[PDB]
Amino acid sequence: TTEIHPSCVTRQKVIGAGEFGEVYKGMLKEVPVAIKTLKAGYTEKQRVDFLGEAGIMGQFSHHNIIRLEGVISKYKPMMIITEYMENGALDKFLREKDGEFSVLQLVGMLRGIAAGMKYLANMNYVHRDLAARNILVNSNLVCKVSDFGLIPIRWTAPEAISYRKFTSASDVWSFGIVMWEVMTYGERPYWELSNHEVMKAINDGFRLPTPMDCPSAIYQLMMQCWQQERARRPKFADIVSILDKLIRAPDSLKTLADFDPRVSIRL
Ligand SMILES: Nc1ncnc2c1ncn2[C@@H]1O[C@H](COP(=O)(O)OP(=O)(O)NP(=O)(O)O)[C@@H](O)[C@H]1O
Repeated sequence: TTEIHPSCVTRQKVIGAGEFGEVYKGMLKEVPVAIKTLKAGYTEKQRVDFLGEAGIMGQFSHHNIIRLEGVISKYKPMMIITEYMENGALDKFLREKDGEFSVLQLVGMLRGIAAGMKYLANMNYVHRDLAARNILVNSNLVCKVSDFGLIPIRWTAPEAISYRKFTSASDVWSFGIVMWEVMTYGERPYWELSNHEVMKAINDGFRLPTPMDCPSAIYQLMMQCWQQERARRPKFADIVSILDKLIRAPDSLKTLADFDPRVSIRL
């Protein structure tokens, strides 16, 4: 990891909060950055988790993984400094830009996420918390995986819920949910079903229905991510390959899955 002197960092505005305190947008010496702090009194576990998050991110170098600019560890408060992503979290971004993108742009988002996830899985990093809220978006529409460190039911594979088995294949299940989030512009998975109702439906064999205006190939792919049997799910390499081929022959995306309407309008 690279150590940054505190005089090079200007915190400008609070943009959130997390397990360690405040998250800021600021400037680094001149580039915009996100800044997470850890204030005095932190416990040993907090310090281990905080610097461990920076340590994890420092091991990665990929277009679709948030870049670590550096850390402040020699001075207090300690800081993790990452590249600033101008459009913020993908979940909120989609909901605030409903219907504004082409299908090709949405599928390109998913290809980027999948490439980041393929890299993580091949680096032997299991994310455990993959969801549109944990992906960030820049001014080139590039989606990058965030949320690293040492989890809601409706994003999580059945084996991870049932017996705590988190692997790259449970991340594939989560990626299928992310596909559904992207293609619906941030709809809430399973709508108002409770967590227990979601698990019951999944065990009964039910799956999320196709989004409106969704390419058939894209819905088929998300359905395969939701195989109950972990070994039958695609690997991230398979997902990247398929998405690449669909993007390279974009007419393949014009064939849409049938949408099941909830409402009848007779005229
Ligand atoms: N690099 C970044 N660029 C732009 N926004 C960021 C960046 N990193 C974090 N944020 C935003 O900062 C806020 C909280 O940071 P986040 O990484 O989500 O921490 P968290 O502990 O997960 N907080 P929450 O998600 O609120 O529990 C959210 O708006 C994040 O999307």
